[PDB]
Amino acid sequence: NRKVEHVEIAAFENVDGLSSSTFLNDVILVHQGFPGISFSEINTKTKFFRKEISVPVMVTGMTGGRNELGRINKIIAEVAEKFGIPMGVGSQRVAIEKAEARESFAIVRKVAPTIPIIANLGMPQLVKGYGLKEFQDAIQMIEADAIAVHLNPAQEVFQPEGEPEYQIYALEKLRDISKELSVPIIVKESGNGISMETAKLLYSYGIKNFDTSGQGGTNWIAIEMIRDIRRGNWKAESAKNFLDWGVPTAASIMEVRYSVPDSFLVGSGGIRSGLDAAKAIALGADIAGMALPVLKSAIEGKESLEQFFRKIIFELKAAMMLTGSKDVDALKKTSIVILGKLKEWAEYRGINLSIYEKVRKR
Amino acid sequence: NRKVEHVEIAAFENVDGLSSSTFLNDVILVHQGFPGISFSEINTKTKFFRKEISVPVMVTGMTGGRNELGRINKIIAEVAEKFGIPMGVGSQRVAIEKAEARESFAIVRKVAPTIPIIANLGMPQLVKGYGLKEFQDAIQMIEADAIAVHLNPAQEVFQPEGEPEYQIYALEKLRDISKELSVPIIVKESGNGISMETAKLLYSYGIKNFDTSGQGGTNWIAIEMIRDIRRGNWKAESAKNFLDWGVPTAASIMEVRYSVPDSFLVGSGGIRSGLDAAKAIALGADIAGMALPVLKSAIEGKESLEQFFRKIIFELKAAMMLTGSKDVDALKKTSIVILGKLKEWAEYRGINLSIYEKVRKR
Amino acid sequence: NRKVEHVEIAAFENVDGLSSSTFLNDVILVHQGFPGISFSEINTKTKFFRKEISVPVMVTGMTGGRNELGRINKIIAEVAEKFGIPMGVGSQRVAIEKAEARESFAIVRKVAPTIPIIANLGMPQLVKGYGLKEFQDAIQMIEADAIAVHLNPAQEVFQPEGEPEYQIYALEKLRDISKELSVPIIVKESGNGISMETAKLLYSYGIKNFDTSGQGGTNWIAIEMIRDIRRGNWKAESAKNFLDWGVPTAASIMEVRYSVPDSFLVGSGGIRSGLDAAKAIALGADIAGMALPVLKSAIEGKESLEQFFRKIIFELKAAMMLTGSKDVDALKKTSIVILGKLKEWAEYRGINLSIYEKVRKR
Amino acid sequence: NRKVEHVEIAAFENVDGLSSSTFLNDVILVHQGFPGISFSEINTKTKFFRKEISVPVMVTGMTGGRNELGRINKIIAEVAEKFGIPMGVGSQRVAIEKAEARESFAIVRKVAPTIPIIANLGMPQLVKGYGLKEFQDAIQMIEADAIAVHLNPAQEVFQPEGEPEYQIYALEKLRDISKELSVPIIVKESGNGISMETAKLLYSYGIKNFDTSGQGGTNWIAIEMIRDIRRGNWKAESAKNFLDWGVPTAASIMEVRYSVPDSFLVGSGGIRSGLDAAKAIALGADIAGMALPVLKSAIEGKESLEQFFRKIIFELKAAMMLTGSKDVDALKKTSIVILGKLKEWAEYRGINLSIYEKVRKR
Ligand SMILES: C=C(CCOP(=O)(O)OP(=O)(O)O)[C@@H](CO)[C@@]12Nc3cc(C)c(C)cc3N(C[C@H](O)[C@H](O)[C@H](O)COP(=O)(O)O)C1=NC(=O)NC2=O
Ligand SMILES: C=C(CCOP(=O)(O)OP(=O)(O)O)[C@@H](CO)[C@@]12Nc3cc(C)c(C)cc3N(C[C@H](O)[C@H](O)[C@H](O)COP(=O)(O)O)C1=NC(=O)NC2=O
Ligand SMILES: C=C(CCOP(=O)(O)OP(=O)(O)O)[C@@H](CO)[C@@]12Nc3cc(C)c(C)cc3N(C[C@H](O)[C@H](O)[C@H](O)COP(=O)(O)O)C1=NC(=O)NC2=O
Ligand SMILES: C=C(CCOP(=O)(O)OP(=O)(O)O)[C@@H](CO)[C@@]12Nc3cc(C)c(C)cc3N(C[C@H](O)[C@H](O)[C@H](O)COP(=O)(O)O)C1=NC(=O)NC2=O
Ligand SMILES: [Mg+2]
Ligand SMILES: [Mg+2]
Ligand SMILES: [Mg+2]
Ligand SMILES: [Mg+2]
Repeated sequence: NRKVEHVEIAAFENVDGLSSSTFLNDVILVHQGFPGISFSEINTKTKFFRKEISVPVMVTGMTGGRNELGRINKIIAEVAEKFGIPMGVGSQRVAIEKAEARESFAIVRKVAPTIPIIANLGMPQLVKGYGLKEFQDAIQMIEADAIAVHLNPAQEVFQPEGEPEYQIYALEKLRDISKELSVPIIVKESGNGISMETAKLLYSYGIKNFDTSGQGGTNWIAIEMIRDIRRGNWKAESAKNFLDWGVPTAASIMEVRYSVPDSFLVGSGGIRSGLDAAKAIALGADIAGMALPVLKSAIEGKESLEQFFRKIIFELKAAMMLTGSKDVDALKKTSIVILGKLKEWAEYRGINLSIYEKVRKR
Repeated sequence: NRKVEHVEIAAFENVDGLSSSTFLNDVILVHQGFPGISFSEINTKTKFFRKEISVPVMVTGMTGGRNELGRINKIIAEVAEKFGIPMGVGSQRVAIEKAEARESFAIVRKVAPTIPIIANLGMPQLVKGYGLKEFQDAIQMIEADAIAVHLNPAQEVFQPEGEPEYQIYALEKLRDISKELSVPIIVKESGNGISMETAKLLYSYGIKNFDTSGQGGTNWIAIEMIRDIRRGNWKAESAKNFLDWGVPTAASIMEVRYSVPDSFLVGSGGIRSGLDAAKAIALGADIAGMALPVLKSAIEGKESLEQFFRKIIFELKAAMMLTGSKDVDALKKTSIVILGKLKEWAEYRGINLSIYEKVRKR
Repeated sequence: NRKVEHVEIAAFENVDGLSSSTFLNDVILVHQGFPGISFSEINTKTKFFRKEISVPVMVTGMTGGRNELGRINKIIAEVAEKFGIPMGVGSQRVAIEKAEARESFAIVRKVAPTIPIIANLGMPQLVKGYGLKEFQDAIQMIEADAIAVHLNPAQEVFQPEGEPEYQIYALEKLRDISKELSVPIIVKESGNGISMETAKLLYSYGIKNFDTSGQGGTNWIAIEMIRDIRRGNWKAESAKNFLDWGVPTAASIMEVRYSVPDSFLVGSGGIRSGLDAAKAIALGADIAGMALPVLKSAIEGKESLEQFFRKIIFELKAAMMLTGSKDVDALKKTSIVILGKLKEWAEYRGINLSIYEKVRKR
Repeated sequence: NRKVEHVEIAAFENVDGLSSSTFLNDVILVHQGFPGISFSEINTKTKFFRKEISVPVMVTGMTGGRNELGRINKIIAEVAEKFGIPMGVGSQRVAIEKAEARESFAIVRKVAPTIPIIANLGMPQLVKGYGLKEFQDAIQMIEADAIAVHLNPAQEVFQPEGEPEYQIYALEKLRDISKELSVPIIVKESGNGISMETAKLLYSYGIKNFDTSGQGGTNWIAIEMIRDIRRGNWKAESAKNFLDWGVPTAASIMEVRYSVPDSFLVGSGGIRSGLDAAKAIALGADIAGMALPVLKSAIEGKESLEQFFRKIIFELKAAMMLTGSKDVDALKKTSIVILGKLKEWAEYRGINLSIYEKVRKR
């Protein structure tokens, strides 16, 4: 089973940042030796649609569809609830198809009654016949506060089974569906990043909420490579040539914030510390997303995951403290330096740095 | 025999990218998380002079002149025919001189009756007396659809036997010949690349078709170095100092497309994957060329070469799919980023990046 | 005891430049093959407030607070006096609180009657009740010629005990204090550097004297990381994520000189040779500071520390000789080159290099 | 004896390029696949003051002063005469002071009656009482066609014995002397390079002929470091800190040619192949100088040195052939690329690349 195999390869093989980069090493937060605040007044609260959350971080969707997967969703959800952190579940297709797969998603809401919970379906489902009703069912199954629709064409190109399909018709349908839905749609990538062209196209169809999921964290091309190697599939060697395919997370954050200045933006793909999260937010994200390190702690257990979030939160407040940022808003506006390849990326892409400074700050 | 030794050194020694670079690591194709197409509608067909080809890739000229060499030409040709891929043969000098060497070229047309076949003579033959008749004989011997005239002065400088000769008279003669020939001439390098000054000089004599053959692939200075080492020739240590001599393929593509915007352009030299080929094309080439990796697979056998092309084609379509490029024309216009040394090369050479963008996409 | 532990970790663990950089490798002094002077006329004297000092180098504050610490202060003070070099003592808070800790500071003046001596208290003390009287007591204890107020929020974030406090009220108080004090105030960092924003805020409260204490020297985040590891404190792994936090010394010198052109500036944090000292001054510092390498020599003994200063002074004169700088003033105006990351830092931070050149030369 | 030790350290210890760089890796000669010439027509002749020389390369001054040194001067001189190559002798101070040292210089003219021979005294001699008469004696001793006056302040700073003296009076005297001398003066560095400031100051005193001697070849600071280590002298560690002190040869060539456009320029310091020599000349030098590798071959024997010059000349013609440069003039004008640190050096130093292109081409 593909869902089990995915979790096992992500958690126990070497695919985190494999031959790829976030370009976050190119972003420096300027240290403020006179912060102007004290540690105890640092306020980490922010908005997440109609709800308030305790920390500008979310867990992005990963799993569900059978009981061992549901027990990972349970650990993640009950810890996220405790910490006031939003949580996306993984793809719900399996539970649209099979009633026994429902509980492994529903459990999330039982144990996390108050945080934002975000449903999940894949864009390809929209050209294979999914419509309003499947979306409402994904949403109602966990009383979702939003639904994420994922883009994973890279993964689909290199996986043994099948071929990606991304006709514009899917966007027409998406646009129709968003007018009848009572919760917002977020469009997220899954390891390879969102460019300006893709963010503007999505915007022209009514999409305002993005999750970057850039290269440099979980490498889904590497994951499929490993599944190909395991079955002696021919594609393995081709996947290896594409290991560094994608938009780096930090470049993707800049590209979505610049091309759609009023977007609500999750910066994710390789966020591994509260310092990475602070960088993502100062660059222009509204919140930082994480998947893989949450998975690996959850598999270790509830208390491991509690420790993990304590660490992320401390690191984030440390960066806020050391930049003079009393709250999330001030963090979005703090002083940064951009160097090296990220800077060359932006310049070639016509990202005028002065208008960038202005846009990331309002 | 030099032809045999050449093939043996290229195939079995360490001379592929030896101390050299294509600069293709400096070209990035911008990933499109919503491609807007489906994998099965990707069309790879393109024009090659008066014929249509199935994939925008060619095999560039390598060998011929005796029976063991002819059997390599046979394998390559019958596989290229099967895949709808054009094929250049190696230098036909030896078959102009000796009737017995003819069959080792002619076999290409016997087993490949439909694809473009490209004949081959060296530029120095033009100052050693070759004229119209030798060109017509090269062409007729394989019913060629075109003839390539090669520039290899770097190789000639370091080889033990003789000295390069490139007087302008050769171009006058080339110019005369091209008005009496019923097929087009392509001018190609052989490892060291074509600059703007050389492309403009060639153009001023009526040459419109170029094949970059840049540094970063097969290193012909290294091949000669090794021939020198083998014979204890003094020049070996001098060849070693020139290992990184030449214009990197990526820079050569930019230089030719910029200095001659209506050229028909083969991007070649170090093309090892369908992703290299995609980059070569997006940069400004009309098609990608390959020699060495085709040689090494052909030596292994028919089925090894068939598998090799399946892999190149898949990698190419993967890059087209992940950039939203439904056909070769879309690929020539797709978004890219250029960074690092390639970017510094272009700036010092006066290649205004904005006018470059415009020129590479019409 | 924290003071003892600090000295032992700084002196005997690996924390000097740990994962951090001064960016001084990006500063090059232009060699002058015809210096225009002779070695023996080189004059290293310069002003330090109302006194004249023999060398434009100071020892910045480190220790004090018990007898073994006082014996280190004594060695450093008596050598500094012999060389005509100013000396800052470490934080005097402990001697405000406990009369027995006083002698370990006062010994500095007994043994060094003429050189400038610089008192020390931490900025957080100002929001914890310290004011005029404690400042006058720190000064009188050693008949100080100045008092340094230190910023160490990074160190405080990562240390096991407590939390940093840097409300603006501290600056209000500092500003009132400075009007009743009879010696100047210097504000220094302690390993993480001073930015333009912090220098400007400090300036707007009447502070004119700065000591950069940039990253790339003693890494106080690493020191607290090590104290955390030793106690099995959870923060250790978070400290490790921040090892390269802060403004590099060279960038901090540029930022302070640019944002406050008339400041009196100590360039410190990783000054390890007379060449680093020459670099700091040519970049815009008025004098170079050192802490750690003086400590390590002092622990070895009086004669070890004498040899250390002889080496620093020789290296500084060598750099003056090789740039044609007859005095400290000529050195501040000598030709330099700025390359690589320091150059990209300055550009992103809006430090126009031409106005920089003008400002650092006046 | 210092002369013997210097030769032994340079020839047999690791001091060539030690921790230093020429920046010539940053200069690329553009390859021309159609050279437009043939190898046998390449002409390497050029002027050297009033004489003609066969190759635009010289041996810069090294040794003399006793019989074993004289025998090295004899091998180098007789080979240079055979090849049509100018030769500078090392410092003649010892032969001004002691009549027995004379023959070890004079032998150069006996064995090389036609090529330019360049006499040698140090700049500090001019403030130590040398004047016209000592200059005429240096010149007459070998019937010199020119005299080189060397700048070696870096070497003097770090050597155990003494101190450097470069008062302006030396230039006043030099300026007087050049008006009574019947041959030209060349001012050369010796490992640390010539800047714009130094070139302009020299020029204002009537100096028109320069030899860059930049960092990246023989490292005179390292040589003195090694002499210090051997005697347990304290300066050793200080010398180690200055190993990368100086203007890289490539940068010095650009600085002298830009700041003094009509100068006659020897580009030297780390020239190790005829490709380095071609780079030096294309950058703006009129000729390339070499010292160290000539010494090492001469110590091996007459036939070793003859083979060395054959290698250098072949490499130089190869680079001329591969750039379409039929003569030394065309080479000075051929297409280049400048990248990386050399490019950043030039930009910070105000060397406008477009006016540079113009100036190096006349
Ligand atoms: C398996 C998935 C469903 C689609 O595949 P399919 O089998 O076709 O599905 P159907 O047929 O059932 O429709 C993935 C999609 O890649 C997915 N599951 C899932 C598994 C694991 C185990 C980890 C680790 C990450 C994902 N991520 C990306 C994750 O949310 C992050 O954006 C990236 O990992 C980057 O963040 P870091 O670097 O890790 O911090 C998921 N993203 C999705 O939106 N939905 C998911 O379910
Ligand atoms: C022998 C040749 C020319 C004549 O030499 P000579 O003995 O004086 O001949 P005469 O005229 O005197 O009879 C070579 C090129 O030197 C040549 N054969 C030849 C063999 C091998 C075995 C490989 C490997 C590649 C060449 N290539 C370059 C190839 O087409 C590609 O451009 C480059 O290899 C770059 O692409 P990659 O990086 O590899 O993907 C050929 N190019 C040609 O134009 N002509 C040829 O016949
Ligand atoms: C560690 C300290 C104690 C802080 O106070 P606390 O523990 O809260 O105690 P209370 O306030 O409660 O009393 C610091 C204060 O930051 C400090 N002591 C002190 C000890 C050691 C042993 C070395 C090595 C460096 C400091 N430095 C930085 C030094 O002056 C240099 O700026 C930097 O080291 C950078 O320069 P290099 O790279 O090394 O050349 C000092 N700086 C201060 O201004 N005062 C000090 O006392
Ligand atoms: C010892 C010297 C004289 C001054 O010393 P001193 O004891 O004060 O003398 P007095 O007091 O008696 O006057 C040197 C100067 O370093 C010198 N001898 C000398 C020896 C050898 C053994 C090598 C190797 C190089 C020199 N070169 C540098 C050479 O010409 C090149 O510029 C550099 O080597 C750079 O080019 P590459 O990288 O090698 O290709 C010479 N330069 C001079 O102008 N004159 C010399 O005599
Ligand atoms: Mg799928
Ligand atoms: Mg040939
Ligand atoms: Mg404290
Ligand atoms: Mg001398």
